[PDB]
Amino acid sequence: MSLKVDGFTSSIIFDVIRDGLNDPSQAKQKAESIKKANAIIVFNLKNKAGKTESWYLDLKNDGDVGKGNKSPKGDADIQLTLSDDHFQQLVEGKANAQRLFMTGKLKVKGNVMKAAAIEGILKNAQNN
Amino acid sequence: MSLKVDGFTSSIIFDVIRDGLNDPSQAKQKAESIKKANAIIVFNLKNKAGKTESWYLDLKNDGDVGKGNKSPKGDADIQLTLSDDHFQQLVEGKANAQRLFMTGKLKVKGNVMKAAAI
Repeated sequence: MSLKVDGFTSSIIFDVIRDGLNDPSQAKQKAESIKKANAIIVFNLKNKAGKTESWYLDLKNDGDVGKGNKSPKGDADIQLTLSDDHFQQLVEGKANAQRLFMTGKLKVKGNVMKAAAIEGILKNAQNN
Repeated sequence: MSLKVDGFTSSIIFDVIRDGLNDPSQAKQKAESIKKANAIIVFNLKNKAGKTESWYLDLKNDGDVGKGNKSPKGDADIQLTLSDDHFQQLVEGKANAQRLFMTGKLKVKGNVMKAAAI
């Protein structure tokens, strides 16, 4: 879709990530991020209105970003649940995923060692 | 036991790993990392102040993380020595383990036999 959603200020970030990942001129890093991450990662964002919106970052099959809590090409390997404000802090680099986890701000389903690597995964994903 | 130690910026990952491994809602994630990894791994971290701290990751018995260079159920199978900065890079996804290895930044002592699966 156009991945931005009302009520989730950080959600424009998924539009940027999709564009950078899908850029035909980045075929190499896409293939490199798929071989390193080797996971479907779902983000369940929670806003200060009480709502839940989800997005998926398929870095195990062909390299897709989209709306929803399930990739159409598989089921999630990792689920990250956190507030819209904390996700935006994490992308801006003013919050650390491992500290967010330890203080109860980020919940993780699946392999925690790939969640720990999320902001590394997020850089090399769309880094044009 | 908060396993992180002052002076080792990366060591929070041992708290992260313990919580994620011991999470009761992840009984099956736990059960597979014990079933495939099938080793006790010790991390010997070195900081730029010259100190050494170690942690163990028992992933072949029931799956515990703790402080020190010796696991209480059976003892260490493979030992990894690296700096605090490089380990933090490795954990955060900004460095590759086998390239830390081929450049001498990461040292591997012990059994290749357990080491291959991690």
